[PDB]
Amino acid sequence: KAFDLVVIGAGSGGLEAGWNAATLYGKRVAVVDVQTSHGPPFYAALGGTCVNVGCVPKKLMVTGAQYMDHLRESAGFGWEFDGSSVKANWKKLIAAKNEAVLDINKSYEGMFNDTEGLDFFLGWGSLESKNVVVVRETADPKSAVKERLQADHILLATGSWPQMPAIPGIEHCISSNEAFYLPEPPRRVLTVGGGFISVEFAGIFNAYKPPGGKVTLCYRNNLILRGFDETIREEVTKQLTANGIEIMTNENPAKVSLNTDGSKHVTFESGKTLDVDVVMMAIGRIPRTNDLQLGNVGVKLTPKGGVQVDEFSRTNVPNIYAIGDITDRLMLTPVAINEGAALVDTVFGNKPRKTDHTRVASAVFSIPPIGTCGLIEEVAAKEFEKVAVYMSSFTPLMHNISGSKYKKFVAKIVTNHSDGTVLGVHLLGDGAPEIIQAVGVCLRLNAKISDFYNTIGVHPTSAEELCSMRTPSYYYVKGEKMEKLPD
Amino acid sequence: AFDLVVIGAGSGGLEAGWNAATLYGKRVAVVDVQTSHGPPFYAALGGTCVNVGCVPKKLMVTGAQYMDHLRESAGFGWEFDGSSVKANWKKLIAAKNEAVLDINKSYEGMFNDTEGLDFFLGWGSLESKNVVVVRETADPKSAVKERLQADHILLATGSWPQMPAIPGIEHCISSNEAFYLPEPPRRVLTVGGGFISVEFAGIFNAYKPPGGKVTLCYRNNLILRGFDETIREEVTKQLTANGIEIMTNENPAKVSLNTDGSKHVTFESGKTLDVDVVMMAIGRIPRTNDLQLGNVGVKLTPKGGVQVDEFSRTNVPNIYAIGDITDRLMLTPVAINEGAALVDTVFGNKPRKTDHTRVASAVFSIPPIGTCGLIEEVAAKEFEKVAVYMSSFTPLMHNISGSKYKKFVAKIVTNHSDGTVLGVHLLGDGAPEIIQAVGVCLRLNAKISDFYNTIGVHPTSAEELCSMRTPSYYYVKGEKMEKLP
Ligand SMILES: Cc1cc2nc3c(=O)[nH]c(=O)nc-3n(C[C@H](O)[C@H](O)[C@H](O)COP(=O)(O)OP(=O)(O)OC[C@H]3O[C@@H](n4cnc5c(N)ncnc54)[C@H](O)[C@@H]3O)c2cc1C
Ligand SMILES: Cc1cc2nc3c(=O)[nH]c(=O)nc-3n(C[C@H](O)[C@H](O)[C@H](O)COP(=O)(O)OP(=O)(O)OC[C@H]3O[C@@H](n4cnc5c(N)ncnc54)[C@H](O)[C@@H]3O)c2cc1C
Ligand SMILES: c1cc2c(ccn2C[C@@H]2CCCN2)cc1-c1ncc(C2(N3CCCC3)CCCCC2)s1
Ligand SMILES: c1cc2c(ccn2C[C@@H]2CCCN2)cc1-c1ncc(C2(N3CCCC3)CCCCC2)s1
Ligand SMILES: c1cc2c(ccn2C[C@@H]2CCCN2)cc1-c1ncc(C2(N3CCCC3)CCCCC2)s1
Ligand SMILES: c1cc2c(ccn2C[C@@H]2CCCN2)cc1-c1ncc(C2(N3CCCC3)CCCCC2)s1
Repeated sequence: KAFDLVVIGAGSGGLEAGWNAATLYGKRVAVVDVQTSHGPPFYAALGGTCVNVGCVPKKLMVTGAQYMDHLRESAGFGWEFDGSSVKANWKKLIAAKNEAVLDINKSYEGMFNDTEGLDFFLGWGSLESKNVVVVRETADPKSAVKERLQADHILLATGSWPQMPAIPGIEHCISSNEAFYLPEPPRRVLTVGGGFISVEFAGIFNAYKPPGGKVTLCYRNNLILRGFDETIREEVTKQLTANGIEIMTNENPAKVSLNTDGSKHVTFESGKTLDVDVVMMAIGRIPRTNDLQLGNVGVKLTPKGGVQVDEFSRTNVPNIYAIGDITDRLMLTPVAINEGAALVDTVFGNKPRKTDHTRVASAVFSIPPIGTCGLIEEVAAKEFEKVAVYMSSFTPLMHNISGSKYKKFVAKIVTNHSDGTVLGVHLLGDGAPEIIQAVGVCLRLNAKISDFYNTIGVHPTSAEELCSMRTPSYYYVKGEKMEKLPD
Repeated sequence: AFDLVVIGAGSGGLEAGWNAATLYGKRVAVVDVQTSHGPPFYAALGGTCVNVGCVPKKLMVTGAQYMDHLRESAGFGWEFDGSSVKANWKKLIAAKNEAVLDINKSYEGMFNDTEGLDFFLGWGSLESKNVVVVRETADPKSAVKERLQADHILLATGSWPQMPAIPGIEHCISSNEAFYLPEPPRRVLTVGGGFISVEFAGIFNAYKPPGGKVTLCYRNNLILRGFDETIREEVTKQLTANGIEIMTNENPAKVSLNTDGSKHVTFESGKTLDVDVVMMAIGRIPRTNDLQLGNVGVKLTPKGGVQVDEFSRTNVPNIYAIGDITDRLMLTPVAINEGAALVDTVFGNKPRKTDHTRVASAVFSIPPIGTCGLIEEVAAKEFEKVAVYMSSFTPLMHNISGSKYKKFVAKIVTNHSDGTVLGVHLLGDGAPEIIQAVGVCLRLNAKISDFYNTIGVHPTSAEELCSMRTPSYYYVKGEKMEKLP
């Protein structure tokens, strides 16, 4: 049992690395994971966090939640039906999501069965020595050895895990992992955190809650979605509120106790209280380092806690590499994929390649959604003497007719005003995740604002607003926001 | 005494007029036959796109998409009384009419509030090289209202539905009248394979009353000529899957009235069909007849467009033509771009010409199309080595929604000598929005490697464009083969 590559973690990065090494370069590859399909007790599984308890099921569930808006919005276009007959069956949503994820699990299991030199091992991987991965029955080092895999190269690709704050009654709370399997939709739920997971699940629960229900999102600071464009952070807050979600800023739970009926009594640091049926912690995700026994071989962590790597994903230990969320950088599936492919090209393909972590496009599947690529203006204004911001914002016509007039589309382009180079593009509104993909290609080509406004529009779309902005709306000069340039 | 007289207050004409008055302080007259949408002349102030084109058709396709949303919601756990469901066409048209009227009124205000920018109601024609006559009707013998003296004349009158010369053609409508049908037809035949026929087949399919049937006929073998061929076949299948009957290699030979007022269609093959509405959508032709072009000698192309050069100049010195009347790319953003460039050149001292290559466009079919640049059989004739990248897949949601037939198709066509992307063709939800920034990419001469070294946004349909690294097949000297020699 002597492999060219042993991958610990059969997820977005690990599977891309293993498949490429086996099929592009003829190498003998072992991949370790703890389950062959989604769900409790370990949640993630073959396919990784995105497939099993991440991007794939959450996108299905947001899609389900959007029908609340569609069914109401249809009336402005003449659709008539018994509005009081409308009900949402949560069990059906979960059951259908489970079937779709399981189809992917089954597909990947067929990939392993049929692909030469690509072998799957069920169990918990850890480092025994610099060239041996041990696979045990459980995450505990005292559990029994199942096999010892001799490895010329070892790839750490175990992902991240939900961070749970140490408050009394944390044990009465859940994370996103369990939210994917709730037996009933909560009539009242508190999602804790201001990041994409809290926001995305707020909108899911808001659509499936039974009558008399309320979704509350809380966030420790003043404005949700830190790191996103500030106009969009503010507009999403308004459009969430408009759809019935209570957003509770500058608040943070201090404890949770059980009510007589099994509901949860939340007390915030402020002294406020709230009764909910479910408390979902989504305050962050931390690199999954705890079970690998990295200290056995000396693999170093960063001051933040991710596995430390260079730009070629090398740890401090020769022939041990790390990619994806365990490196605690950009926690995105396509970045883990790109890193895995680059690693295998370099190590086995005599084709050195490194992942570019700038100008990466990403999305938030709030309702409506966010699509973004590159720098927000605050960040550009620190790196560039003259920054211009082009901004267009409006409720689309379709949504004046639908009756969802709160659904303002936002398009913003951030440039280095010295040569017009586009530094960032930020979008809020229907179709934004789809619009922004090719924008990432544009930024990788160093597009300037004039390449956008001299491209002929596609009409009628939201995307054509990106090609309709010729004149800055305002500027940052040496960090100072101002409407007109000096002089 | 006008710097510029514009005949046609549409997409191209209003952009030229506004820019000439507000950017360069010029004195501008703009003529159109109606101040607000609808019968009898359909187009009006704002043009075809505002009144009976892109804007109302997009609203109506959006309405039609609810038929799919209501049905697909069930797979995600939504229930409601299906027998209570009605698609109320009258409400749809009423909401659309008010949206269009709002824009009509906005442009009316533009004219009332902008100095140097003046509107004249009536029919414009060329009396002489420097005079536009405005009459009460399209009849050249109708009464004169105004005679506008013009340093420069802009022909921007658009295009008009083509109608075949068959007995009974008068009982057939065009897209113009479809926007104003008082009731949704139970049985409709749309005639033609182009985008308007396809888009309206989807609209009628959603709003038809019980017992209804939409039939689309096309005189040749495969609809949507000029679009990527993989997409033509697959959109045919997905229309069929949603209950539309596609009747290829058929063409109406005559139409008569049944005793209930419905239409009896006889095809050249001798087949017959009874329908409530026959909608002819076989083409749009440049709208030249009423302009009395023979007065001043403006030359036409063999196919009826006003001949222009790259700067939109006719053969008569201070007479120009933009938009659909030039019979090139009949798209609103192209007409807008031609108008703005023309004004920059004539009045701005910055010669600008419209680039008509690599223009992104869409079809709001259900499912929709997004396209930019060359299809592969055209590229194969201009380039010695062509690579075609192709991916088809089912979006995640349609493993749940009950609409398994909704395959997404992504195709990239390149010059295989240097990897330059010559065309991108998309079929599936999101495609019109995806393709806009693809147009920017092609203007930057993106190569295929620029797409596949860009990191995906996940999960989206658009990331498929960044996930194709190896040609599926090639054309070498115009010959299709799976592998290069
Ligand atoms: C709710 C949620 C939504 C998300 N939505 C998006 C989205 O829309 N878009 C996006 O790009 N990203 C999204 N992400 C992030 C994305 O899921 C991750 O960035 C991606 O999965 C990281 O891939 P990875 O290869 O680093 O590890 P993972 O994909 O997490 O795979 C790691 C694997 O390691 C296994 N494992 C762990 N410990 C061991 C061990 N000791 N031995 C063996 N196997 C082990 C786990 O079972 C798991 O299968 C989301 C994440 C979450 C939680
Ligand atoms: C059903 C349909 C759907 C369409 N959908 C799209 C789409 O989604 N996207 C897209 O980009 N394009 C679309 N188009 C095409 C778009 O409408 C045209 O390309 C665009 O309007 C052309 O602009 P123009 O300046 O050439 O003329 P138009 O906008 O057609 O304006 C011409 C104007 O001239 C007026 N007029 C005509 N003759 C005279 C005269 N003698 N005197 C005075 N006034 C006169 C007419 O009333 C009209 O208002 C669609 C067209 C149709 C018919
Ligand atoms: C599935 C199933 C597969 C095989 C091979 C055999 N069977 C089973 C067969 C299929 C038909 C009948 N039974 C391969 C697969 C793959 N799915 C995805 C794969 C990619 N990535 C690599 C890792 C996960 C992600 C690489 C290729 C591009 C897309 C992403 S490889
Ligand atoms: C299936 C499915 C695949 C992909 C890529 C994406 N999805 C989609 C699935 C859906 C969920 C997860 N991803 C690839 C496949 C393949 N099937 C067979 C393949 C091989 N040969 C190649 C020629 C025919 C035989 C390759 C060599 C080893 C096995 C045989 S590659
Ligand atoms: C288990 C196993 C599950 C699935 C779905 C699939 N598989 C098995 C998969 C597929 C084959 C092998 N792997 C879901 C579950 C659960 N859903 C809810 C669970 C409970 N709690 C609430 C959620 C967290 C824990 C409530 C219900 C009673 C038990 C505890 S356990
Ligand atoms: C409307 C209405 C307008 C005015 C001016 C006054 N009033 C009436 C007033 C305004 C406040 C209350 N009522 C202007 C307009 C215009 N609408 C669109 C115009 C643009 N394009 C040029 C024309 C064709 C389309 C101009 C360039 C930007 C893009 C759109 S100009």
